[PDB]
Amino acid sequence: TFTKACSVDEVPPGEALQVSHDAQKVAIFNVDGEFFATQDQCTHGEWSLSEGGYLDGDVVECSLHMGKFCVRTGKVKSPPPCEPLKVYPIRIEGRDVLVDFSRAALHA
Ligand SMILES: OC[C@H]1O[C@H](O[C@H]2O[C@H](CO)[C@@H](O)[C@H](O)[C@H]2O)[C@H](O)[C@@H](O)[C@@H]1O
Ligand code: FES
Repeated sequence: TFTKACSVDEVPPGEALQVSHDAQKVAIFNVDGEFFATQDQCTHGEWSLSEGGYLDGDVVECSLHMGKFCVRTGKVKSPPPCEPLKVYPIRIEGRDVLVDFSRAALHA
């Protein structure tokens, strides 16, 4: 199941939005007009990447320790995080950005 998360126009390029499904929080990033979904919480600590992060192209920085992650793959790009982000498949259906919330994957 792909689930309605947000509208294409709700997240302009270079920006992030937090979405909720059941008990999980997911960050939606618009990289160059394409949408990517990762876990919202940084893996290194209790800090939100959509609300406390900064998006630099396809790379999100966590403001607490300046850890960095690729939003496309979840891959750690800069320390101190040890573990990559969960990433979730994305479908665009017209205006809708859809996330498959049950289908989290990990790079490693
Ligand atoms: O408030 C209940 C609804 O919450 C979500 O939808 C809101 O937030 C989205 C992303 O920020 C917006 O696209 C949407 O227009 C808002 O209504 C949730 O997706 C819905 O299923 C809930 O009914
Ligand atoms: S909490 Fe995100 S880098 Fe430490």
